[PDB]
Amino acid sequence: HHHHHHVAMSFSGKYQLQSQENFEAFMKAIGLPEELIQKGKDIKGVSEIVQNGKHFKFTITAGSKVIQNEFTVGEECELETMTGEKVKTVVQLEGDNKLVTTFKNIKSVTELNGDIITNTMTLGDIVFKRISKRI
Ligand SMILES: CC(C)(Sc1ccc(CCN(CCCCC2CCCCC2)C(=O)NC2CCCCC2)cc1)C(=O)O
Repeated sequence: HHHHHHVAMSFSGKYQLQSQENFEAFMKAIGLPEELIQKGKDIKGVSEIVQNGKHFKFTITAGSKVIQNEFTVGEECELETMTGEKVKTVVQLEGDNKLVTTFKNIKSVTELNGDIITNTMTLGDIVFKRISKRI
């Protein structure tokens, strides 16, 4: 029962929305329309995470709209948000299945734990959480 062995972890896989904290507080603060907020907590969207050595891909799926972003780890690359805001940043791995990135005042800390994703964002005095699980 349960057999695995590897040095690093595989980001490659698809994950569905499970749970969330400070979603409305964060979304109202970044200035999202209340339609995208009511559908965003009511409907469970889908996520995908893809790793290609130094390259990295991420698919966001919020009910029907799909956003695809690409970046290269340790190199300056431009990332699109849910509203279409394109912002230059770099993403670093801490060697522990966890990617960290910062734009201005929004502190992203991603974490992968096998079949579970844990995403923790912090914009100023607001602290948004997202949890997803493998499909
Ligand atoms: C159901 C759905 C629609 S799925 C969904 C939606 C949004 C997120 C973002 C959260 N985020 C924080 C950081 C937010 C900025 C991020 C930059 C690159 C990709 C776009 C946004 C993030 O993914 N960080 C890193 C990023 C690329 C490298 C590894 C992960 C994640 C899943 C929902 O959650 O509503």
